Amino acid sequence: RSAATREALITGARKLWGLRGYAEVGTPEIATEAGVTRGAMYHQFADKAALFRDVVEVVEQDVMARMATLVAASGAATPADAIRAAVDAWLEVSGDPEVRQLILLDAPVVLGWAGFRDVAQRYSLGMTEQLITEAIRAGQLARQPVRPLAQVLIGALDEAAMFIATADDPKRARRETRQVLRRLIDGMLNG
Amino acid sequence: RRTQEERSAATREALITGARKLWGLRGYAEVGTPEIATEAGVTRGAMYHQFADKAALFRDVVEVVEQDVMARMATLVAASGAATPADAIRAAVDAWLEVSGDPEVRQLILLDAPVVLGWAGFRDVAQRYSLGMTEQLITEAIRAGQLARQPVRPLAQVLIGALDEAAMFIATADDPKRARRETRQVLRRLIDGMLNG
Repeated sequence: RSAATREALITGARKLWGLRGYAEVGTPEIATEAGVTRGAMYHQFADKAALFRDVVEVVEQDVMARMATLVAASGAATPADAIRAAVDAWLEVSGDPEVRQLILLDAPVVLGWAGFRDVAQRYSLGMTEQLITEAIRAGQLARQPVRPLAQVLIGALDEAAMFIATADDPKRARRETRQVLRRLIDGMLNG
Repeated sequence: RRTQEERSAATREALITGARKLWGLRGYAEVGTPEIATEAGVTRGAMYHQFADKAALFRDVVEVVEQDVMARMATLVAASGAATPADAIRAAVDAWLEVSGDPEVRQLILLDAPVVLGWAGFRDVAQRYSLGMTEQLITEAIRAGQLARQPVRPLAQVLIGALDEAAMFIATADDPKRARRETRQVLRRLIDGMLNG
């Protein structure tokens, strides 16, 4: 029955931390926002960061979901266009100030470096290894060790997003970084 | 009163050097600051007049290790005898794979520093040290026609994300000598893809 409490808390936390950042909202305010007492919260979550970790899992589920929606909606013929769409998708979604706030800004501080690496690993890595293997098997990409490439691309993409997120002129930085990523990948991709 | 100040400058350096050695070998976590004070020729009070806490001393250790990583980078690149900006860039990536492979660097910079400094703190370190060098190389490649005119800082920023991830993928690998080789070819392909020469 406590499964329900969990979800009301996660939902409330996501909304409030979404709008005002981890720092600006405390857990009592979230408990009110959910239909829950503080004791019901502390039966279910050890501390602020544990609740935040579950908020990230749910935000990631949906960032993954959006990614696959935007990529499918782009009408990509081949693995090369699939990859090309995937990068555009990631630039839009990471630009959404909920994602920007929770994932790009708060999560690195609240989770470690260690903790944060693992989140991108869980969610992106397989999807990225997937796309690459398809590009290789379709002749659009040289046969190469798949995980190192993937691992490196993830470093490039996450840094792109955070460069933007923190930029002096964010709408400009998005556009330029978009072309930069496109050139980087269009360099390796056959067609 | 000169000689307490001079002795204090001297203490600072023995502490930085001692911390670097000990944390170099066994990691931030496994060595405590009292052990470092012994290792130097210093008392606890001499340490705490010069460093507020463990992490402050660690930050100074990072600065000195970075100075040398930067220094080595420029030494390896110059020593490679690269004709053009393209070869310069090519050498720079090989150099970074060797230097980051140095177990001191691996330990202090690739593993400990991200945990001890924040995300925020750690970003700033790569920014300070690499960014200019990377923007430099790129601008030369562009000005020499070996690279399309592009916004320079975004590209640089992105390449740094790629390189730092390369090094850490290796640093943490089940088979590190293999992971270095594969990641080397990966980076080479990525840059040979963009570079005209």
